[PDB]
Amino acid sequence: YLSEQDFVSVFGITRGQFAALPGWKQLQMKKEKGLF
Repeated sequence: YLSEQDFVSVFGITRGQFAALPGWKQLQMKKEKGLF
């Protein structure tokens, strides 16, 4: 619910590194910005 760049600003990572991180850590971060 935030542009891939705005995401990087809020997430503190890159689109590249995120796509490399485990699918769980990915979904975890998405949900964490929400409420887990």
